[PDB]
Amino acid sequence: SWTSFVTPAVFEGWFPNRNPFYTYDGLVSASNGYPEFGTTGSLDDQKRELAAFLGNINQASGGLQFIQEQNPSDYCDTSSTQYPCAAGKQYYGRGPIQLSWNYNYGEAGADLGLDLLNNPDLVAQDSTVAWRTALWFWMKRDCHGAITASPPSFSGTIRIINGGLECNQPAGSIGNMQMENRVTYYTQFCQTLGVDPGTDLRC
Ligand SMILES: CC(=O)N[C@@H]1[C@@H](O)[C@H](O[C@@H]2O[C@H](CO)[C@@H](O[C@@H]3O[C@H](CO)[C@@H](O[C@@H]4O[C@H](CO)[C@@H](O)[C@H](O)[C@H]4NC(C)=O)[C@H](O)[C@H]3NC(C)=O)[C@H](O)[C@H]2NC(C)=O)[C@@H](CO)O[C@H]1O
Repeated sequence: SWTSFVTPAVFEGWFPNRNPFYTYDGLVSASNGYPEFGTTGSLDDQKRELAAFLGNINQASGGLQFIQEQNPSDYCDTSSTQYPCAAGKQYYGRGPIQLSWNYNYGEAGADLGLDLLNNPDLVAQDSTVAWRTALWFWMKRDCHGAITASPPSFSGTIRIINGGLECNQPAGSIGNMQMENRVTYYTQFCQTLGVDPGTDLRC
């Protein structure tokens, strides 16, 4: 199990100022529904996966300090018709991965058997839902495949999560700085775990 190397102590050291909504036990329990997460490839692939998932989360959530996007749009994309927006509801970032947009809440809701499309606030109000959405995105959108491949691709995870805004950005621009922070956190977490992060890092 990945919990053999990401212990409670490792997690707490990485996220010492987390909002109490987010717990190690919550992550562990939710991860049980994604048995391939953190158990795919070599031990070093498992370590890179955890570092990549949690490094991206560190960026998105501000060290797990935030549940909701700070100072958010309602993130209703009316061109995206498969998952209809609910009147008055807002699809701004929520949970560890800052799940955003009707299309993501809708697809996650369908896959998870949860009322996320009509009640997106569940992601900020139920920590089991919050962790499940982060793992859902990681697995369904195939950040998992990017990082656990030989060779690993951390850059691929950034592209999938927020590539339009963070990849292919001028050096030093806000999106580029966000991207570089993800890389910094990933590499720091890899250092904790004693694993080489690989070379395919930035986008
Ligand atoms: C310089 C620096 O690093 N500053 C930090 C702040 O960036 C940070 O605030 C958080 O910032 C991130 C951007 O890095 C922001 O991320 C939002 O994340 C969601 C989820 O990934 C994105 O949604 C994606 O949208 C695309 C389409 O554009 C979809 O294709 C994709 O499916 C979506 N992904 C998911 C998982 O749903 C948003 O696009 C993205 N927003 C922007 C503007 O880039 C977070 O919401 C910010 N977090 C908070 C809590 O507000 C801040 C955190 O405290 O810390 C600074 O240091």
